[PDB]
Amino acid sequence: SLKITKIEIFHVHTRPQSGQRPILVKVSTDEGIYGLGEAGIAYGVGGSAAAGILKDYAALLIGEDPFNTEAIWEKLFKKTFWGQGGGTVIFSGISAFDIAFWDIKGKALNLPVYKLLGGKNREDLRVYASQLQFGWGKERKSKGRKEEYAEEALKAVAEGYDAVKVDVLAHDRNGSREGVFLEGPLPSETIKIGVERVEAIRNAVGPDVDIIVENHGHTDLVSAIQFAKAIEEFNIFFYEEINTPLNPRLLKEAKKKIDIPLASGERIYSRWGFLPFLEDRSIDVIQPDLGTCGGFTEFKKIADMAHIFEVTVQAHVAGTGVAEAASLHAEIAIPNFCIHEHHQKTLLPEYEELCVHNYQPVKGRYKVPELPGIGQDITEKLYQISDYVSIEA
Amino acid sequence: SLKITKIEIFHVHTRPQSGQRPILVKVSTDEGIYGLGEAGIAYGVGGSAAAGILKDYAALLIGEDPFNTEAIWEKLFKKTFWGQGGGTVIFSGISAFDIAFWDIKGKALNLPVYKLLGGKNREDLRVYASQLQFGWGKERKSKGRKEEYAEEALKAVAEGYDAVKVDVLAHDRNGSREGVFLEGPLPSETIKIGVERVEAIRNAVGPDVDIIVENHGHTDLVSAIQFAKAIEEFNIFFYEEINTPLNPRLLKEAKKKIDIPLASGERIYSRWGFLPFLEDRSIDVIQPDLGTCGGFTEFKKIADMAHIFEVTVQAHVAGTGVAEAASLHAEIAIPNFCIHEHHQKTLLPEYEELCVHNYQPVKGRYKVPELPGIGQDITEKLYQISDYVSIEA
Amino acid sequence: SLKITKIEIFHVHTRPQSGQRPILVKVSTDEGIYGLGEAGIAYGVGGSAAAGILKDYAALLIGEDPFNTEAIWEKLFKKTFWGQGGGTVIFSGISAFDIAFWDIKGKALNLPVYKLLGGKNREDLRVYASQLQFGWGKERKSKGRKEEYAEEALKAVAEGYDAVKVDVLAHDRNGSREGVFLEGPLPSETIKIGVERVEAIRNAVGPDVDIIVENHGHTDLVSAIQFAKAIEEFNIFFYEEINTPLNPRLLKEAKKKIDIPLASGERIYSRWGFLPFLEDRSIDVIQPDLGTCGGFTEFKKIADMAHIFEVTVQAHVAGTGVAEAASLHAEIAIPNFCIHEHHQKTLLPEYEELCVHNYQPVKGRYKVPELPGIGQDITEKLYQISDYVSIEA
Amino acid sequence: SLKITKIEIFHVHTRPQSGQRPILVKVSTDEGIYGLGEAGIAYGVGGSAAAGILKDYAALLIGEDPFNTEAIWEKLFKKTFWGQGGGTVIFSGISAFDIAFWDIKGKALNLPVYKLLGGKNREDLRVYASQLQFGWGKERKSKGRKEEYAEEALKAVAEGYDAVKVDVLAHDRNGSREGVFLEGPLPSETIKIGVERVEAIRNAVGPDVDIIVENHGHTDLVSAIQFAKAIEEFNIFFYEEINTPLNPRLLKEAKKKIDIPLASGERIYSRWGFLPFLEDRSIDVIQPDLGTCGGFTEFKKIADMAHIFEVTVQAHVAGTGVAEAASLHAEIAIPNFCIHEHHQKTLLPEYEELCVHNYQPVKGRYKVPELPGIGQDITEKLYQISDYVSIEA
Amino acid sequence: SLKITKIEIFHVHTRPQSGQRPILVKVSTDEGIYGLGEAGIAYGVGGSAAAGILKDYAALLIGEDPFNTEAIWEKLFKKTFWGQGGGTVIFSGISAFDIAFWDIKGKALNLPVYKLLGGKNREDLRVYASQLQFGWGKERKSKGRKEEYAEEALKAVAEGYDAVKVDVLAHDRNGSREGVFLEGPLPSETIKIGVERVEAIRNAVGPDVDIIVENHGHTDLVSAIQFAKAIEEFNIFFYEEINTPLNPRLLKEAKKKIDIPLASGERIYSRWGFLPFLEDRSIDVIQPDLGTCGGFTEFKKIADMAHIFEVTVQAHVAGTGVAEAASLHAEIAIPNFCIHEHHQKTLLPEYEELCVHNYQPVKGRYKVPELPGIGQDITEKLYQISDYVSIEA
Ligand SMILES: [Cl-]
Ligand SMILES: [Cl-]
Ligand SMILES: [Cl-]
Ligand SMILES: [Mg+2]
Ligand SMILES: [Mg+2]
Ligand SMILES: [Mg+2]
Ligand SMILES: [Mg+2]
Ligand SMILES: [Mg+2]
Repeated sequence: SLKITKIEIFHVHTRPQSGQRPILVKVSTDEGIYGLGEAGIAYGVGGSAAAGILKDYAALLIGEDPFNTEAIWEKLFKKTFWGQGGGTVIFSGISAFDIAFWDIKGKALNLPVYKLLGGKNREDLRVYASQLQFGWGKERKSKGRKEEYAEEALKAVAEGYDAVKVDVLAHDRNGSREGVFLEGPLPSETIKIGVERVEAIRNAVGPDVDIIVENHGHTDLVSAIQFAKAIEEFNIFFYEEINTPLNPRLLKEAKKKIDIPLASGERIYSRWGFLPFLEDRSIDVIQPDLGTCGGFTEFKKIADMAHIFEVTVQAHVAGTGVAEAASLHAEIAIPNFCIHEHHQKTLLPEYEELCVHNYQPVKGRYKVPELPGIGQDITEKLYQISDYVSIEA
Repeated sequence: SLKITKIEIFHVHTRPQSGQRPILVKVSTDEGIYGLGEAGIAYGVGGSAAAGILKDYAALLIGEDPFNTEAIWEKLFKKTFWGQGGGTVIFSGISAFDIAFWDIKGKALNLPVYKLLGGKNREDLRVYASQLQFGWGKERKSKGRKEEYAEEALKAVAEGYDAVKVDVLAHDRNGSREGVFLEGPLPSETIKIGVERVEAIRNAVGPDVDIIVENHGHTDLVSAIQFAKAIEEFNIFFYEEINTPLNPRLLKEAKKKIDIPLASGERIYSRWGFLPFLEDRSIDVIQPDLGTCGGFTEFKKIADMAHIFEVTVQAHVAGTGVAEAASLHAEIAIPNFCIHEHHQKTLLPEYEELCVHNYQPVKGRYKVPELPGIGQDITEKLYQISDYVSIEA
Repeated sequence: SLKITKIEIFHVHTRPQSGQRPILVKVSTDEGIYGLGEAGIAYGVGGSAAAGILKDYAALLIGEDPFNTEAIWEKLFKKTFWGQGGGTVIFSGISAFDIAFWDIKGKALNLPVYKLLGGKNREDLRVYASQLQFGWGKERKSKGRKEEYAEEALKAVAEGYDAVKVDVLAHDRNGSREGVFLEGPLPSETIKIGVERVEAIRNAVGPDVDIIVENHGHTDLVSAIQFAKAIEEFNIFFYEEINTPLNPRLLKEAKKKIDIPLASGERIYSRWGFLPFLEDRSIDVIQPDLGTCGGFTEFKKIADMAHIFEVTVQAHVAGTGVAEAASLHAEIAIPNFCIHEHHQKTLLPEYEELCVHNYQPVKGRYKVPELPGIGQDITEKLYQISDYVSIEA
Repeated sequence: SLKITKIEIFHVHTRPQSGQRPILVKVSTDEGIYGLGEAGIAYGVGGSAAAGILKDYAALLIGEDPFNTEAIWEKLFKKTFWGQGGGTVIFSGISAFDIAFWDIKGKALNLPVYKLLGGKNREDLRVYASQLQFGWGKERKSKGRKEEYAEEALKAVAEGYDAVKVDVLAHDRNGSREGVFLEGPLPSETIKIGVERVEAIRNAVGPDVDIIVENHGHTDLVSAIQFAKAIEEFNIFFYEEINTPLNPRLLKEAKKKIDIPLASGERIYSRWGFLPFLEDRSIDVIQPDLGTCGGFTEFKKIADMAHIFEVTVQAHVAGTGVAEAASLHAEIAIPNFCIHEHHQKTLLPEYEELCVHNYQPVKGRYKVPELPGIGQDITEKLYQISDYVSIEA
Repeated sequence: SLKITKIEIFHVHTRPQSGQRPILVKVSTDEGIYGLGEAGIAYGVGGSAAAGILKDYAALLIGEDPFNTEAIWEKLFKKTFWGQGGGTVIFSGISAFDIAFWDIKGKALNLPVYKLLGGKNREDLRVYASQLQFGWGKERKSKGRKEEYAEEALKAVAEGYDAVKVDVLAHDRNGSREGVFLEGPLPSETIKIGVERVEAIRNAVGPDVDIIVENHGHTDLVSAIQFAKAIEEFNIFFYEEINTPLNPRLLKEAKKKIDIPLASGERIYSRWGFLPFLEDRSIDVIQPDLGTCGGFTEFKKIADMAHIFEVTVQAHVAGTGVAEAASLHAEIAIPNFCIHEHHQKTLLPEYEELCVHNYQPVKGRYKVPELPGIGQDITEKLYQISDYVSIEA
């Protein structure tokens, strides 16, 4: 019965500490039910392109029935022209709408989204404390000294996390990115900086806390192999984004010389994006972002394909409470779940103020929301602190 | 929440003129909502195994929540031991229950199942008239002379079908399977018999009615290629089950020498079954059966994977109205739908008396049921004409 | 030395006949020299995303030296985060700025851009008349009857073109896209519509006018193969965008069964996008758009790589005179040039009014502009008929 | 001129300690000779399906000559329809009948089955003590403490076994499966539990007793590789069922990382099942079960193919004395035999009461039974403690 | 407007200490602007062939516009016949002229060549001291005793280099090449010679000076693997020219059993030469020589292709100041630069006297020349100490 009547797009003004700008969409229907979604380009450079694609796709969606998520997905894929060429922004547009549609379906049926995605596969979700190099962390500040890495890890363990993730190569010993270059064979001292940080954490947290190493795509396969050799002895849980994902075969080549499990996904989009990595079996833990991979509809398809290849899933989660709530539904509903990412940015007040619920882990575990829909909404403030665009018929 | 309280399995007694024995399952819950499913082993030899697998799986399912379709599928896959070895019977067990679970979800939410599978991708479904060699099709009788093949095709066209399917190799000119053997290089006269039948049909129906050729796995790659060469000139729509699917690479070898699109699926099960054929891109139209491929849950995963490879889908449909109703929901909910199989057996009173609703095409088109759930139920007669097993707490 | 002081972005208001919205960028320097570029998303759905990416990238570019095209390209690729994930909009942003930078270089050195790209490889360029199905063509109007396809081809041949391109599958016999669906095996009547149009064209123009068939990615590999079989007898020059380019291996599968040379590239971006197609040798003529592939800098890299594989190049050209002027420099400067696309849209006044020079073929031949830079500028009107964004300094 | 006149199927009632339900078949002939076979689904979930398949196949077998084992195998493969789709239950049905037919042949000719399979290749068979985690003896009790694993190993060594097999991951330190999950990257403590058990056993038994590690398909590629790293220092003889065998390429991927010889077979069926593993050379020791792989006929074909690839064989043995007696014939008759699997579960009263003869190793060595046929029979008790089905003529 | 009017070729007489004979080309135009280039065959046996190819190519070049570098490259490739067969001498001829043409372009536009190649990617270039085994300084002398290898490394470190390259296998302990044979499995004593030299250098320079090992193609894959095993513990930066490059697959085989990054390129020419190594991903650092790979034009294409594969570039540099000056422009203008080779020969007076500027690193860093053109010229002496050939209209 439902028809989309209004689409509102919020390109949120710069968040002071992080410098980031989340992009949210509110999709309203004739019956007054609305849904929230998020485009997963809150950080880096390109958020205005996400706000733009959402505006353009909106014209094709007014009048549509939000229950028709398969047909709408395929329409944005096949009828936009650019859908068939793919891309970060193209897929973020499809994703944000898809999330909002599933939010609507949940509300329309009086059920949490995970009940519409195939139910629960576990009672709760293991969580890791993500991006310790920026502090754990209501004050965001990049860390340079090895004792600071250990300290931030200890703060997370004190809160009950039994896993942490850290980028140990990005910053020099002053905590600056300035002059740090990580492609090709690395100097001994750069390797030493990474190793001393991993070692300081491992010593501090002991053997029963897992450590994930994040390279942020700053390395390439040559430097990634070199660094893995140096940190292997520390029992690394997995090794994330070790190069550029645009020539997929290179990760298979990296894996030939790296024994640590490999992870990637935040810059790989749709079934088509993940396919070559699965064919190569070069990724052990995939990390699709609901807000870029294609939404709930596509995340499920990616995870389901990945299961055939004995690959597990950790959703990439790095924006507002809309993104984070949504991720919990997607992860609880798949059998092949690894671990949940809990980003340090969620601990900053600039992010906390955006949503009505601040879902936080308890003793390092997350439970899925049990409200109808995704279980999240934006605050009334949002209109006033965003570039705002409204589309109707 | 919702819990399974009772499971009833009906291994239906021999259907007089088809010789078949459908296997249905009724899953009851603590809220009085029940679901119907079907195991796709109604013909050939093995129905009692399907009845037996359902009985064994039932022990694991009493007390479960039918909304947890993902977890239950994974439990039957991973906790039975044999799930991980796979197979016709193993997957038919998972399938029949999965269908009944989705029926339950639809009834619980007062929605047709297609609304829970992602909505409609089209307003109706193109249908073909299947298995003309048995007559179209109120009486089942094998055809021998080429004019009989033309006549049955015309009977279909008169009902408004614009596509037909025929097995032209299975029967000799007297309509007998006796002494017919179709592996290895074929006699000229066997080629001639097949060609004369396709030719008679094509001449009768004209260019605008599609002709699908069914080999029923009676051929192997050698005889399949030899026959394809002889019938290519007749514009064959696709060419189904041309060999044994147990060594998948053989179909890739077949495709090297066959220009006609290839179809298969009724004897290929789960994502894991279809994977090699997709990797080889050797099937143009996959034909999973809901009742053997793993139910709605797995059908969707198969179809969604197939989409990546520009492969389209026609559900294999060859049992009761429970199977047929369920297939309509699965097909309308996918973007990459090809055509729907309407089997001649449904036209027989043996089968019609099993189910409450008799869904039939109108002018060669099917519409999905709009009732809650799959839109089908079993008649009162079923308890009296089945081997009946009931499992409770 | 040279520093970028200002960036202006023009998202041009809807063009009436075509419904399109070009996106232009003007980059100004501290020496008063400015350059023009264009993002190649003027048609389909997503122009606002291109406007948005240009705005976001502009922040990284103020103060940069436009001669540093390599470092700026790598910066936008490696320092934006999303650069390394790729995509239509991501690469369109890099492309538009890159074109403007080369325009600046040419003006600064008082040379046409081709002199900075390695000089002329030929004195002029062979051209085809592109998109006959919309009319050749100061009035845009989709054609339905086969005689109309012949008529439009003759109009082109009368202007001295010895090659034409037509999409013969997209429209029904009424000139309408409504209800036309071209994935999976095709009905005989759809094949007949396509065939009769190719045939009518070939009969009208004779043997010495080449015919390119454009599928616009509406087909998939199955329908593409079926159609190629039907038209091969008409000596098709090449066969463009026959499926979705997101799973590259599928084009290799298509080539196995298609004798006609294959073309693609308007929805493939960067060296990374073309690589798998070259690895498979599945494309005979690549068609990168300067405004999406990565600009002059990357177009050259794509073409140079393609040469190793005995692949030739026709730039995809389908926007304003900025895009068209730019493409002439890129094409004259490469050894492996095939033919130049001259789009019917350039014939419409809504496009004519946007630029200072209206470069048009003479006797089916293009000459490269000989003015400083790309040899093109926007009109004063542009500010008044665009969504306008200015970024300083 | 033997003709099958009667087939009796015994689905044995729950065995109290093991929880298992063996499935036996007795095939009688016109001349009074009968044969015994067993379907290898006695454990896990699915035994009723094996009972059902045997009932269905039985109809095709009345009147056949038991000497025509090749034709009968091919008939059940090719004329049942589901034969060509394969599977655990499908092949278990073929298997059990085949074993009974060879039993008949041996009785008819006054020869043990090994004489009809090509004779002895050795005078006796090396044996390992299997499944120490449930105790070495005939009280079934799952072990949790590392000392208990060593104690059980020493009990076997005391009986003269020079090889043991243990699953060291399945149980927590209290001996429970509850909450144990072994897919994806494993916690350090789970690794430690496995290691401490292997190390306890190694230290106890010394260097000249071999240790096989059984993962029971509870792990996947990722966890299997991780665990192999931790135990490789202990000289593991081979490493069994390390993942799910349904995507065979994954075992090749595992072997890239894992230096310990790999074994699998109990969930892989027929020549067709083993083929991809042999093509990849990913299994060093294959473990087909006579009662699921296709019987003596197919076991021989599998073992003979495996010999080409320098792969050796250990029959999977885990049901009644029928299965155990049969396995000894199959193994002594092949050149490429590795080792025989033994449990003492065999000589529980619940299992020992089923069969006339109790074949047991002596000082870690087995002799093949030297009686006509397989050298085994069922007791009179069986009729009374089984679901009994009889099919006649 | 420019036309080539005169070509002069200087095959320089034997340089006393090195024994080498550089080959230089001076290309003059009607406007009086001239350009200098160099063929990269100054050492080994074949320089007279380089002089001869330049003489032959010169005939095709009189009257050409040196701005037409793409067309001229393609003309020498496609119109000489032997261009399409390839080769050291064939490509050296194209190379030397290409360098001279770019020199002319820079001069004609008052800009350094790097400004015409896409600008700077960095402000300076890291340098290594190359070929320590011949002495680091003004007197060339082959080293035999391990202490001498350390001594030479220390002399480099004292001048501010943080990287060195050495061939440790070429010479026996008395500093002789005679009787040294390095193909096939090596004697222990030869391994010990190489090891003791690497160890002496590592001990002398510490961890923060990188060590490159040069095999000069004297080894093959067997000895290369053997030696890598022995030196892996010394943290070798990369491992250069480890076999013969004429069967490219062999380097892929070597990489399977070598963990040190591999380098090659001075005996690999054009995009076509590097292609198979990139396809195999067997080279981590490519080392094309501007004077053999095809000049600036082709170096850029090689480096750009290499970038797709996460391969970095160090120009091979080993003749006069013409070659070295040219190399700095090529390297600063690419994003994927590794390190610059600074050859000990440049420290000899025989080489210094050939060119007007002696560009030398400062504290181990190079800056690109900023003069117009390549920033280098020959002395007027050169006519008198060369075999001189002049070609005019
Ligand atoms: Cl994009
Ligand atoms: Cl089965
Ligand atoms: Cl040569
Ligand atoms: Mg990350
Ligand atoms: Mg069929
Ligand atoms: Mg096009
Ligand atoms: Mg086992
Ligand atoms: Mg060298």
